[PDB]
Amino acid sequence: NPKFENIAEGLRALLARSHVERTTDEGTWVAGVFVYGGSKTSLYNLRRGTALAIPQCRLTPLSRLPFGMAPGPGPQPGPLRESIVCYFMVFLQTHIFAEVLKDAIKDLVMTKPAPTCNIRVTVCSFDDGVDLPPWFP
Amino acid sequence: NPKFENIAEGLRALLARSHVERTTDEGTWVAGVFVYGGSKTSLYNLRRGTALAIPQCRLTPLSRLPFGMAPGPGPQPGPLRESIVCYFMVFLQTHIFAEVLKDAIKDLVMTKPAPTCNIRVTVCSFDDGVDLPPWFP
Amino acid sequence: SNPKFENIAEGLRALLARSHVERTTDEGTWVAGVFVYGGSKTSLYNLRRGTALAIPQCRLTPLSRLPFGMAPGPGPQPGPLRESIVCYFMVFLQTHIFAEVLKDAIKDLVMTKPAPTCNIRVTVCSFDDGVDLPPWFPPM
Amino acid sequence: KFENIAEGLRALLARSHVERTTDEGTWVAGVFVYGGSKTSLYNLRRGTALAIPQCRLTPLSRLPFGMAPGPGPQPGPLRESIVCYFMVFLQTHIFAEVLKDAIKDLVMTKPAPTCNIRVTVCSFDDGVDLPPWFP
Amino acid sequence: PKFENIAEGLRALLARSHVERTTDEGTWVAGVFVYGGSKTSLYNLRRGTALAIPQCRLTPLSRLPFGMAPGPGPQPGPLRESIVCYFMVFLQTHIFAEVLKDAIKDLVMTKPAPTCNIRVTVCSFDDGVDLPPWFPPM
Amino acid sequence: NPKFENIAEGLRALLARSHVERTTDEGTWVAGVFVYGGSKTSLYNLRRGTALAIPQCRLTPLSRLPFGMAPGPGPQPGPLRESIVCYFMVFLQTHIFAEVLKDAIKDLVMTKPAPTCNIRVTVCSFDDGVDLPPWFP
Repeated sequence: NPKFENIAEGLRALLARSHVERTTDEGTWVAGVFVYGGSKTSLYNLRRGTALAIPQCRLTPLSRLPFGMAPGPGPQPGPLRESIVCYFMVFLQTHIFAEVLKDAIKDLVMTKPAPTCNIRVTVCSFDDGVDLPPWFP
Repeated sequence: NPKFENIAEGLRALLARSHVERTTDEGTWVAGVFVYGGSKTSLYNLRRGTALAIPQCRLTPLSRLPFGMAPGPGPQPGPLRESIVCYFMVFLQTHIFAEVLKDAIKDLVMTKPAPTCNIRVTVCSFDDGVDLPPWFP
Repeated sequence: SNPKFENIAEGLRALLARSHVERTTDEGTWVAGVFVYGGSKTSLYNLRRGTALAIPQCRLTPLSRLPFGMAPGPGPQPGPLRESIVCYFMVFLQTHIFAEVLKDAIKDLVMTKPAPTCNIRVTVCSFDDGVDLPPWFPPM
Repeated sequence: KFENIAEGLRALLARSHVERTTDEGTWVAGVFVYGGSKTSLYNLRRGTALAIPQCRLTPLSRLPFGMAPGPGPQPGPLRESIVCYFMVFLQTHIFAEVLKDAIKDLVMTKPAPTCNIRVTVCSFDDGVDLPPWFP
Repeated sequence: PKFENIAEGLRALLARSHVERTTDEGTWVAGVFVYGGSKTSLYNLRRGTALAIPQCRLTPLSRLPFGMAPGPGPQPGPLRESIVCYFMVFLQTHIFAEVLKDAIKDLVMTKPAPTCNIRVTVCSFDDGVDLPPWFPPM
Repeated sequence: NPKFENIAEGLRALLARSHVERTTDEGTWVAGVFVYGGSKTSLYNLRRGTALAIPQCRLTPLSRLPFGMAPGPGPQPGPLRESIVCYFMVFLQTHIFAEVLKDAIKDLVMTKPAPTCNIRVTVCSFDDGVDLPPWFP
């Protein structure tokens, strides 16, 4: 139940502003939504909420982002150094639904208190798709 | 670490075939390379590889991939259901180097024994960039 | 009366209203349909009860089971009679164009719903020589 | 009676040289078979399976009513008749036409209720994704 | 028995297309790759093919490895063997390989499972296959 | 048993002369390399060596070849008669790699003593592909 379900319905309502295909005949994972920032807890609930709102997506677990640039060129962190900023990924079978989900998430968090309103999202596109392992039950 | 530097040397030779811009003044994380499959340890080895070869990039830790589709109608895996297939993400400031690193990684692993040769990779693009935090700590 | 059914019926009605196409002919012939399958047994049945309520101009099979398709590779294949637990039902319609409209409606409707309802598939079908469903007179 | 029908059909199918399967493996066509009696459709079903390993069959089920003979009232969409049917899935339209003819040609040589069986070809715009068998 | 029945099937079908089966050169430049079905049905088809076509050469049955595992996980070894069998037919002409493939596909099509599950593809050898010369042993 | 490993490396180095794809997205087995002659043992080690060099290929087991043409007027062999000459087949996904592997095997055995130098190889192509049985572990 909530916070997950309330986030779930929140998104469902926004996703409904658009009429767009969520799936393709190909079945390939060519689109995605990269969601990061806020706090671990705020990302956690948004994630769970997203799973309930969109059965046709696939989600990474939570994980942590590396650092970015300086300035002061002295020096940059290793490419391996990890911040405390968390993220997760949404795989989608269409680009257009991925925009709708981006907007949905951006519109939904901007009405929330911190840290949830500090959550950032962008569409990502995968040149060759991502071949998620098939499920055989 | 033998196995890491042999990898880094592999990648370097290959990346050397193509001297493309790796950085921009903007410093923006707009491109990436999405690496997955193989085994957990070979993947980790490749991630450590890339770290030493390419100081201009940033890397996530390993995490898990969800499942893709179930064949046929009827039951599909949850969005949150997680496989044992691992992935990591490489952030890059330019799209052309993302293309080059994908080509390098693919050309490198295909000549290697399994399971390393079963690693997959695709460029990815971030519509509005990824604001990785600034480093200092 | 049966919320789960009337909810579904209201869903379809809302969507069908997007396109007020001819649903019947003077001919009265069943030349088209909609083939609805997958999901779960209970979700599919629920969709069938809702479709009944929304569209008095159609006729519905009960649920039954689908056979298996192809086995991958050059090995043994399922018998033509082998039955899976995947269910289906068919909708008979007197026009091809309302069949198209109804397929879009079912599809648009279930894609917003939770699993397993969202895993229901549908396709228009059409019958080269019509289907001569039997005439009905109250028995009773 | 299963094994006389099977051959009844193979002999007619043998008149035609048409592909039964594709590389896609998709189920894009069917033959919709109904009427007669339950038993007459049941034997023909069992028979079709023996004749054609490349097809897939629904079990027997019941058909709903059509239109009222007059005014009416009209039947509900749900009311079920005692008339039976089954579906044959096929990977090619052309085979479906050939199997339709074979079935029509075979039953018209039998006594009632078998000669009252009806069949038409049906085409699925998008295919029917029958579940894969591993098992 | 089951062999001569197959042989007659192939015979009747090949007669459709009266193509050159042999060459002056006597080189083995084409094939027909027959697999699937069951081991016993495949074997029957091989014995029948031998009886119908004296101008061809046949391997014994042997097994096929697996192809691809789906997804990005573990794959089967190059050496891993399945229970699917195959055999190969060597032919001296590419056009008879096409026709024999057509005949084999047309024949199994009509047959019960598992025979109807046998697949077949033409194949082409770029440099031929130098099958050894035969002389009757002592 | 290290006999395998040295042939493995023998091939890996020759294959490296050419950068070509070993796999396609279709994943269809449309190319092959047909290897025969020498001796059963010479073929056996080359086979094992081949598997080690090319994790992307698939190998039939060893088997034996039928005979070809009679010399001169004499009676022909029956289509069934088996010789003592052995063979094996290499399934590949691309024609171009098949060529590469054919040259590599030819180049590798031409340097060895008999009977290994008597091993013969030709590329083959499969009009319709070979539907190898998929693998579910």
